Amino acid sequence: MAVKVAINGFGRIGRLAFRRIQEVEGLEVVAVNDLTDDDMLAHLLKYDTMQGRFTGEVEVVDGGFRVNGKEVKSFSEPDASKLPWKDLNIDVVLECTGFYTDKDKAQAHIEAGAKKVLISAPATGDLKTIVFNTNHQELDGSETVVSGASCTTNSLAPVAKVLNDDFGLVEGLMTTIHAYTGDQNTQDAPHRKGDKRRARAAAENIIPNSTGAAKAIGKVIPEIDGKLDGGAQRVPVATGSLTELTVVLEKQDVTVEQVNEAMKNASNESFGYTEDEIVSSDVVGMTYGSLFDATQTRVMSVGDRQLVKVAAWYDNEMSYTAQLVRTLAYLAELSK
Amino acid sequence: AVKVAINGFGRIGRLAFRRIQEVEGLEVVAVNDLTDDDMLAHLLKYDTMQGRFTGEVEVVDGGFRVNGKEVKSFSEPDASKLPWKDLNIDVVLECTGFYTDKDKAQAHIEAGAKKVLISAPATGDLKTIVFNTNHQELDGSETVVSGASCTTNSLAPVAKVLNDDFGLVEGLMTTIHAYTGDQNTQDAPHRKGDKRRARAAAENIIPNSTGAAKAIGKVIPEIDGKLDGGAQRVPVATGSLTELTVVLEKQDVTVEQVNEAMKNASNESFGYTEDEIVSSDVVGMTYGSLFDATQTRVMSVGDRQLVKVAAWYDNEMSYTAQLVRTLAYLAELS
Ligand SMILES: NC(=O)c1ccc[n+]([C@@H]2O[C@H](COP(=O)([O-])OP(=O)(O)OC[C@H]3O[C@@H](n4cnc5c(N)ncnc54)[C@H](O)[C@@H]3O)[C@@H](O)[C@H]2O)c1
Ligand SMILES: NC(=O)c1ccc[n+]([C@@H]2O[C@H](COP(=O)([O-])OP(=O)(O)OC[C@H]3O[C@@H](n4cnc5c(N)ncnc54)[C@H](O)[C@@H]3O)[C@@H](O)[C@H]2O)c1
Repeated sequence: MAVKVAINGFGRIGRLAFRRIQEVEGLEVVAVNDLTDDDMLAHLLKYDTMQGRFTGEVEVVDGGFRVNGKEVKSFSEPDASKLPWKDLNIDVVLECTGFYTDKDKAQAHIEAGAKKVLISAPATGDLKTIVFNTNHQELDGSETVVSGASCTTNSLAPVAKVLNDDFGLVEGLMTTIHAYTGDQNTQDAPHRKGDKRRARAAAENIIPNSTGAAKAIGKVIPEIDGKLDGGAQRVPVATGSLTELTVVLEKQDVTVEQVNEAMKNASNESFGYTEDEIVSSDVVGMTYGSLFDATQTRVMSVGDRQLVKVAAWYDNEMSYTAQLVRTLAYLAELSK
Repeated sequence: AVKVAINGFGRIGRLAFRRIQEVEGLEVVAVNDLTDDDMLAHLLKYDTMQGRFTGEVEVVDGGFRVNGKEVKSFSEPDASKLPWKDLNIDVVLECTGFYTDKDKAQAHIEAGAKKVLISAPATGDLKTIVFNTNHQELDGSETVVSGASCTTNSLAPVAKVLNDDFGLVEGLMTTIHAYTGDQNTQDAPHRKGDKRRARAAAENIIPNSTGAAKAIGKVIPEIDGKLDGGAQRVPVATGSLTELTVVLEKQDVTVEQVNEAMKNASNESFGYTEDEIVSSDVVGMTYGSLFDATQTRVMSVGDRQLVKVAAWYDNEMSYTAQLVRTLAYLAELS
């Protein structure tokens, strides 16, 4: 009956993927895997610094833990191949560890016994990369492994599409003012990936860092492949981010009114429209994958030449999770 | 020595006092704010971001004493009622934020002082000065002057190199900027009705308007109307970054062309770095702007290109160094 989901890596996205699936019919989290015991998991689910107390009742039992009456088998196998997926009849695995961001790598879940895997990040290898309500239609059924893209890709894609579909994108650069993440250091320290900037203190700094989101957009919107590039500035807020896209268009004499009105026509559950003057903390916990802020739309014109600047908010945590669970639930209902 | 009185002993005003303590022929003789001397001495001694001031300070009669030199303290909202003639003030450093206009600032002149330098952008017919970019514009005849903003001082040199070497066509700007005293600590009604600055400064990415890029023709007249853009207020107490996305005239442009052209125009005001630095690495730097060469990025789709560069700046000290730099030159023309 219900689709059996296992969340591998019960961290920020795993825990939020969990909170989201409670209120989704025919989608059930039966298993959860991490590198810690049930006691820490139950607690980190109950309490969230940025997102707030879990609405239901998390209670810890033998093996796993019970949420609102139902039990969830918890594990701590670092080797995904060794997890009891076939025994549990797992239909889909939410790969949220950040260590299986490759088609061949994530195959360990399929080797373990899962039918499908969805990775909560951009992934190397031959697979579809799915931003929901932008290209979830390219999913047909045959898929064993799928990438849920990055948070920034989910914020960028729907604005990137409206821009090219309606105006004809010549080229563009993107910079995202981003909240800090787990991969960053609390203090000045040697970094695991050798990055000298993620090495720096996340909460006391403006930190530049590279992101694929812009350069990798061709995987999601093939028609604009290799028209966007750019990176990120990482700033001291614990969640919530903003994408800024500066573009050159084919249509001349483009006005500010046009750009905003075109975004409002393209608004769904995934791509929001706001004319209110909000800040990063106002989007904390929002379920829009991308929220177009109409007040930040700017157009430079020196004669018959234009530059078009736009901005979209995204709670890199919840915003992305909402999209991932959407992408997940769709992929699952595509199996019969 | 040139007699200087500081109006607005704030973040710019107090750091300006530290900056002048090492400029010979320039002596701070008076200071005016809205608080008592017991407080004025304490905030000089102690800085949160910048650090314990190196001289020694004492509270005295009618002022306070720094390294033996005595500074006169005053507290007059109406800058009109200040004894600038009594003290023979040559230049008033205006750092309150309330006299950011030519007709407004002509109060220090009425008071008795000869000149005024505004620590901010100012309305009215007056020269806006970024040091080492157009301070030569000042011939000495000026009665009131503007030292521009922090972002204008970060932008100006980067922009001049871009136009002069490759030809500026048009461009846009984002400045990831440190939060400032005009912002609120908690979500509260704003003095000027700004719904975004009305918000808790230290816990938000707050987008805000800025005239740094828009009014750049005031400093670089050849490129007027070509730049525009905004700011992003983020929870760092000091340190900021200007992001410029420009279209250029020259074709087939390489990143390595841009960096080399920027290393060539480097000086006391305009630094050049290839180290992968962050916000805090510029706290207290005396460069008005520091060009980060790691951040130069160039987009090319066929024959059409988009060039992006980023410049670091301590909005407090980078600006102050530039402001005091401008003060000395404006002073030696007397
Ligand atoms: N945090 C965000 O805003 C954001 C947004 C979108 C996508 N992502 C992506 O999601 C993934 C996870 O992100 P996060 O922020 O949740 O990080 P996180 O550190 O909170 O999550 C890592 C979790 O996985 C666990 N883990 C690590 N190795 C494991 C192993 N091999 N086996 C089982 N568990 C393991 C860790 O203990 C931790 O609980 C990354 O790929 C990241 O890029 C993050
Ligand atoms: N802080 C920055 O990074 C920055 C950078 C460049 C320029 N500026 C400009 O400098 C000016 C001051 O900035 P700040 O950050 O130092 O602000 P601040 O609040 O620290 O300084 C204001 C100071 O002026 C005093 N003051 C206010 N009204 C007064 C009155 N009329 N008479 C005498 N004193 C008065 C206040 O008590 C306070 O000490 C502003 O124009 C600002 O835009 C600020």
